[PDB]
Amino acid sequence: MIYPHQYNYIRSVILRLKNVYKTVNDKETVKVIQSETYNDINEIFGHIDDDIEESLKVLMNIRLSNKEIEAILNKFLEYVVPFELPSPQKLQKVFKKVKKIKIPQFEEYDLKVSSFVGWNELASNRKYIIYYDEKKQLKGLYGEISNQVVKGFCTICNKESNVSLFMKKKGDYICRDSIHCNKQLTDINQFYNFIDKL
RNA sequence: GAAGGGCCAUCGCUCAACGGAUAAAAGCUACCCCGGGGAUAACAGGCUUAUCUCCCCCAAGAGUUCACAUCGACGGGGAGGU
Ligand SMILES: [Mg+2]
Ligand SMILES: [Mg+2]
Ligand SMILES: [Mg+2]
Ligand SMILES: [Mg+2]
Ligand SMILES: [Mg+2]
Ligand SMILES: [Mg+2]
Ligand SMILES: [Zn+2]
Repeated sequence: MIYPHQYNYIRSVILRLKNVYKTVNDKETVKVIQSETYNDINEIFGHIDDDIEESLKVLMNIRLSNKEIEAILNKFLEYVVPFELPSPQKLQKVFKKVKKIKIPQFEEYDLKVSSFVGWNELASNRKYIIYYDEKKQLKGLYGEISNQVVKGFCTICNKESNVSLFMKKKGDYICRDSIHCNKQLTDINQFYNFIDKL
């Protein structure tokens, strides 16, 4: 079992390796990336199954294919555990102030790749985000979200993309989609740092 | 004669549930009872469709480039009657 952010990190290194094959014309430079990618996967899993080894083998080969990548990603995805959505009665305890709070249905894959879950009402222009801390107690935050979206560096994912200003007076632009933000996010601590910044 | 009445004048009410039932009044019933009501609720039907489910319009964008492979922000229009 691996964290969502870890999987995103694995995905990124795999994409890098494919990009390296695409761009780099030197095998030796490629080899260093191949080893680094291998090391990164070895960092993720203390013990690697034969399927992971097969995936590594496919990754190691210079002639990587996007279908092969997707298959490797699917195998890695299986290891990942989806984010647990709270019970509505539990959620009501999380958000007592909020009345008739509604969570949009999340795809299982989305939950698997999402370190945290967040949704915006839009009608009230308020975004509600739920996450499990290091203590593993679910923490819900409700804050105003700007309707306007403009490209900007986002603290939550630590990436530059189209973002919506979030208010909860310091103002920070955050990605409109939390799932998109999660996909961009590579470390759960980085999201925690954003929460600490709040 | 007086006592006590009448007439005139005036005083005493958050009688505020303010045309004030008495000077004087709160609750429980799954131990319940009678007379009634579909004039009125709980089930199902009917109407309705906010909500809900589903389908669309525009296409900012994402997708190496490339809106429309796939996905689709902000908005807009419906259908169904679970
Ligand atoms: Mg009266
Ligand atoms: Mg009376
Ligand atoms: Mg009777
Ligand atoms: Mg009737
Ligand atoms: Mg009937
Ligand atoms: Mg339609
Ligand atoms: Zn973000």
